Amino acid sequence: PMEEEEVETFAFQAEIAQLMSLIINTFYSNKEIFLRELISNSSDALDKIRYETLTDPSKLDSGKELHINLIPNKQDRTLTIVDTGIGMTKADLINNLGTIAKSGTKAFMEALQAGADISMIGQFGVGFYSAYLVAEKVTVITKHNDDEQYAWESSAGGSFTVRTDTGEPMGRGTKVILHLKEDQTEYLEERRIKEIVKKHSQFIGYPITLFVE
Ligand SMILES: COc1cc(O)c(C(=O)N2Cc3ccccc3C2)cc1C(C)C
Repeated sequence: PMEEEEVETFAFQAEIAQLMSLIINTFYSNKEIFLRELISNSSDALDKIRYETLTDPSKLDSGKELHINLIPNKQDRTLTIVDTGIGMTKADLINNLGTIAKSGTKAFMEALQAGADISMIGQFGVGFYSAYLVAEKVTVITKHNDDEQYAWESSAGGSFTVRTDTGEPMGRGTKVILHLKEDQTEYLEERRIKEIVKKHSQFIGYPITLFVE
């Protein structure tokens, strides 16, 4: 048979759609904090599975290794983050990545117009959107125990898609692929990735491996 795959198209909650616009169509220095934000979500999802793990070891039969991979590809112009954390069910994605309103959205947008540092993004509960400071498209692949694997993808423009993922399986965790803008290729550079990591991510308690082409 010719392949047939299922897709669902969603609208970003109105206010999150505003934030994303602000984020993309405005200039901010200190963009490197996007990598700090990624690594912290990865680290939080890793905490989660490890906590569940204390009580139910079979929770790890989908993966015993707790770590975070970094993978820049200049050919594709992608920076990919990979962790072996808790993962996301379908609901988690939909409710966490765009559909549902965030308490922090209105305040953060205001704080930015008042001249606040883009770096505050995380504090206001919307740090995942820091990805659009450097990326024109973002793909999120995730696998949670007792559920299937999903792909979530957006180029912003107020919309996003979700689909049961047929691609390469990950046992468990989330993978985030950032398709960098052209002015932001500096984040595909090994030297700059190590510099950002060593500066902003030294509190992280899981090994970070950087794969270098
Ligand atoms: C790198 O971006 C991510 C990495 C992730 O592992 C995760 C993730 O799967 N989780 C689950 C979880 C559970 C408790 C607390 C936080 C989180 C985030 C998410 C992202 C971003 C796409 C938000």
